[PDB]
Amino acid sequence: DSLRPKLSEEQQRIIAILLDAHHKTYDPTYSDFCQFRPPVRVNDGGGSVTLELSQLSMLPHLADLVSYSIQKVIGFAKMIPGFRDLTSEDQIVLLKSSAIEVIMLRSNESFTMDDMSWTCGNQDYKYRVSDVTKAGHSLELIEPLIKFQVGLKKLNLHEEEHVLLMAICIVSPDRPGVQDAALIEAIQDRLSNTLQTYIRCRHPPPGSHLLYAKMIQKLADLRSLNEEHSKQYRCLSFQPECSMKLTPLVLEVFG
Ligand SMILES: C=C1/C(=C\C=C2/CCC[C@]3(C)[C@@H]([C@H](C)CCCC(C)(C)O)CC[C@@H]23)C[C@@H](O)[C@H](OCCCC#N)[C@@H]1O
Repeated sequence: DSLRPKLSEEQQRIIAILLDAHHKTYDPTYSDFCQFRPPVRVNDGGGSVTLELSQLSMLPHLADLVSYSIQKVIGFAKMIPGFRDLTSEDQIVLLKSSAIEVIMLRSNESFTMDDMSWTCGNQDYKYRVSDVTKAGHSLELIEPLIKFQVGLKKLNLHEEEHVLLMAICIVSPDRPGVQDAALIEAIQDRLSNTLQTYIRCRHPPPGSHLLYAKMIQKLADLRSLNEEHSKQYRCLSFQPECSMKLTPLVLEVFG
């Protein structure tokens, strides 16, 4: 039965805009990483919550990484068809609430199953579980995060599906504090319809009209990661002098 409408003119334009937005906002050569505060990796095979919190050795580097990435996500979001129709208030509510989620999704591009790390072109910029603990996070966030990255990789998304997924994440009508939920939902539906249509015309075999449900379940998983991150960030923020180690944008988004 399984009908396969072709992508409309407009849906094809939405995909090209999203791909363009992504390519303008994600440098796959990682060439800006030398501009961040440098990574420092203290000795911590233990690897000791007391010590991690005392030093927070990887925090200035990873806060700079995330802060830069939030800036990129803002730029990506402004190019999503319809985002600019939203009030400024709703734009910002959507950005602040999705930031960490979009970062976790876009990080999949540097994540490698070779060794279960985020590898950004060189061993100074390879991030492992241990480097995240050295920024003051705990295994209750990191291990589910890695499971998420693996499950995502194993979907083998086309770049089209990947950018649609990021856009769908940002334009979510159920975020706390949004005012025009209906408009946001309309924007999201246009994107969701484009993704469903895409998978059905363009993603082979296909028996896997399972993929759209799989993608949606990733969005649910990201919600869980987002709350756990928020809880841990709050604990991190109790560490004296933590704020120095962050950035103004990070502080505003998560504080
Ligand atoms: C951030 C990205 C990358 C990796 C992402 C990682 C690996 C390290 C640990 C990180 C940061 C997790 C912790 C829990 C966040 C903690 C945040 C605070 C401390 C504020 O609580 C969440 C995502 C994780 C590299 C890369 O894929 C992109 O990098 C720059 C853009 C790439 C290009 N071009 C992407 O945006």
